[PDB]
Parts: sequence; C-alpha cells; structure tokens
Amino acid sequence: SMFLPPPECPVFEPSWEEFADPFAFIHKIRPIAEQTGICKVRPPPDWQPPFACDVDKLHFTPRIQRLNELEAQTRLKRDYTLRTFGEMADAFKSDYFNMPVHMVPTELVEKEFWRLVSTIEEDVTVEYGADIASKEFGSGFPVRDIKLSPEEEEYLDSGWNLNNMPVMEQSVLAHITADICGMKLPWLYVGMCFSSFCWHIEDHWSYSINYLHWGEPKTWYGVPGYAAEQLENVMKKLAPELFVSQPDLLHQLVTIMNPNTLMTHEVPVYRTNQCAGEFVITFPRAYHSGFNQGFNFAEAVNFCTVDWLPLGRQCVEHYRLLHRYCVFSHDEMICKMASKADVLDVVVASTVQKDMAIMIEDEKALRETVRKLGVIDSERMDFELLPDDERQCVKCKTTCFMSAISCSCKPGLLVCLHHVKELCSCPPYKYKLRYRYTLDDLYPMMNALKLRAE
Ligand SMILES: NC(=S)Nc1ccncc1
Ligand SMILES: [Cl-]
Ligand SMILES: [Mn+2]
Ligand SMILES: [Zn+2]
Ligand SMILES: [Zn+2]
Repeated sequence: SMFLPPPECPVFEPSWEEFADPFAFIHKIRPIAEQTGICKVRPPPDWQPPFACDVDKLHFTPRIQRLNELEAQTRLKRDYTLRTFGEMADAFKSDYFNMPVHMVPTELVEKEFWRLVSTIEEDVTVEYGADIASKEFGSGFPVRDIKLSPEEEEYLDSGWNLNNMPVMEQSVLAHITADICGMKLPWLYVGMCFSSFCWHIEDHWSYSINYLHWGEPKTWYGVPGYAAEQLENVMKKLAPELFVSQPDLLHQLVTIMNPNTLMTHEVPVYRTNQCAGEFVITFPRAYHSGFNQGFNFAEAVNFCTVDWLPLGRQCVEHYRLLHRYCVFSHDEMICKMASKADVLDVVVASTVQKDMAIMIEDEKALRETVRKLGVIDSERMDFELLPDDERQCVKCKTTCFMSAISCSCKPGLLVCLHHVKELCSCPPYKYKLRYRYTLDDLYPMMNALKLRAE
C-alpha cells in the first residue's frame, strides 16, 4: 500500500555438473533470465570458498551518501579498518530500529528504505566502501602470491572465482590489450544498512556478476534489457536534470527511484534478496539498483560472452547518437581477435567472423561516402598507439580505430567518418583520410577466422 514489492526474479540451483562451466550454464539460463534482467544463482552446497582476512589490517577510504529519491549522484571512480567500519555500521542499524540487527525483518528494512528516501524532512546519510582490488585491500577470493592451504587451491582456478573470469577464453573482453582496469578488474564493496547503488546499466552493455562473501543480505531491483528505453523515458519526465550532457565518463549522473513508480508506468521490475554465498547476474542493458540490509562484503566483475558481440556494436552506435564517451574501441577489439585467429576457441572464431563481416561492409560504405565529399588524400595510421583522449571524434566523442578525417589546419584533431562536415572550414581537398587497414588487408583477416571456425 505504501510499498508493494515487485515479483521475485528467477533463482537457479545448478548441479555440480551444470556448475562446472560458468559460461555454458549462463548460456543455458539465458532465455529465462534475460526476460527479467537479473537472476540469482545458488552454488552447490559444498562449494564454499574460504573467506579469510584480518579485519584490522584492511584499510579503506569511506564514501558518503545522502538518501533522497530523484536526487542526482555521480558514479564512482577519513579512514576505516574493516573492524571500525563494522562497529560503526552495526551501531547505526541497532540504534535506528532500537533492536538487535538479526531481528530486524528484511521486509521492514525495505519498506523503511523507500519511506525514508521519499520524505524530504529526513536527512539520513550513510557511508560505504567501493574500490578495485589493491595492496591495502585485495580480492576476497584466493589469489596466487604467501602459501595457500589445500582448500584455497581447490578454488584458485574456479571459473566462479571472479579474478579468473575476466581472463577466460569463452569471454571476449580478456584479449583486449588496452588497459581498462575499471572494467575487467573486480570491484570490492563494503555495505551498511541503507547504503545504496543507483539505477544504471554497465558500460558497453556488458554482463556483470556479483558475489556476496559474507554479512547481511543485499536487496536488488532489475529491469529486462528490452525495457531499457521505456525506463529512460520515465526517468526523463520525472528527473530531466540527469540527462544534461556531460564532459566526462567520470561525471555520469544517476539516481534512486521507487520501483513502484516504474511499475505504474508499465515498466516490468523484479526483485531479490541476495544472501551470503549467493551470486547475482545482470544481463546486457538490464537496468538495476538496490541497497544493503546491513554490514556486508561483496565482489563484482564485468564480462562479455560471444552472445554479446552484436549488442556491443549496437551500444557503440547508441553512444555515438548520444555523444557519450566509450571505454574502449569495439572495432579494435574485433581486429585484435582476428589477428589471433589461430589460437581462438572455434565458437568464438565463428561469432567474431560474423561481426567482422558487418564491420567491413559498414566501413566500405562510409569510405565511399567521404570520397564523394571530395576527400582524396589518404595515409595509413596506427590508431591503437594513440592515447584514447587523442583519438575521439570532436563531434560525437567516439573512439576512432578503423578510420578518421584530419586536417593540417587543426593539428591533432579528428572526426569519425559520420562527422566529416564538423572538423573545420577548409575545403575537403585539404582533408586526409587516416585508416588502419585497406579493404584488401581486411578480407584475409576475416578468412583466417572462417578457417579456424571450419
Ligand atoms: N554496493 C554495490 S553491490 N554496488 C553495485 C554497484 C553497481 N552495480 C551493482 C552493485
Ligand atoms: Cl530524504
Ligand atoms: Mn552494476
Ligand atoms: Zn563522430
Ligand atoms: Zn582545416
């Protein structure tokens, strides 16, 4: 009546057999889970990775958070130990409800969360931790350095050890040579009661997977990928400020918003409570948000399967229309894989080949168009050697790799081939087409992929 909880998302309990290969399992559940945006995965009962750490030696810098619906917050980019944060967090929850923490029902924290973010006369602020792994604070999973016990070595090479799943081969994001620490390295999250993550989708519409190591549960809301734009239209009406253009990736604006508001406007929404030892997985372009029930510790990582490759291209196109910055060049990643075709998995090779074929036909068309605009001079250019901030289209901010237009009039500036009219005022004959590969270089790269795929 005040808050009507959305229906529960799917929950999976795979056998040890199904659980063996994470990528095969995810592909199996995909037709179900992609209809709901998020899903939960319960490992087999004995799969229990050793969590061990000293609570006094792990230090981190707290972030502070105000809890107001529709208020703008910026995406992440004093000092507590894990012990002193835990003491703060438990005392906060205990004093808020005048109860012992394990007696506060999850139903009630959820109802209360949505009450307090909507009421203007309540200025509740909370603190939390969010960072990628480092020397002061490292993965909750076992890693190779210090001598390990025989049980830790069981879990060293697991696919569900989230340090590994970046650099596995059923994935496509791992052969990216370009550093993208923000995207392919695990993030660590220390929660407390009501600390919250705003509605968002992952960069390049990737998957993500989140493991709760220990502590009180984490409440999630998710929207399936097909409803992404309905959600965005609802957000535009109620909070147009979050949609003002922004000069950086470090400046994206996000917000808290009641799922009942979305459901009233006919957006499908699902929920779950994630408990300790459980995985939540999010699918491409699935919006999600949530909040912590109490003191806890989670670890999460982005990833990309072969299924995702077409969506990845559509995402970069969508960023161009929006003038949004990219994290990496998609075409650069495709060509890097093509150049390693002999050592690729064969299903990977087949799917890359299909994306490459589309890339090449689009590039052919674009080059013909700029030639008819009077750009005649051309020269090969190794785009992958340029720092990213040195090869963005002046107009749409896309990261160039296949080709760009330059002019000696504006040294160092580039436009992609969609924005040739936007570089400067000189006539086209003064312009130059800079290209990574000729069409003749490209067709044999694709053929190598076809042979590997048979
Ligand atoms: N505190 C947490 S688990 N935050 C996030 C951030 C982004 N996506 C999912 C969870
Ligand atoms: Cl408030
Ligand atoms: Mn996320
Ligand atoms: Zn452009
Ligand atoms: Zn010029």
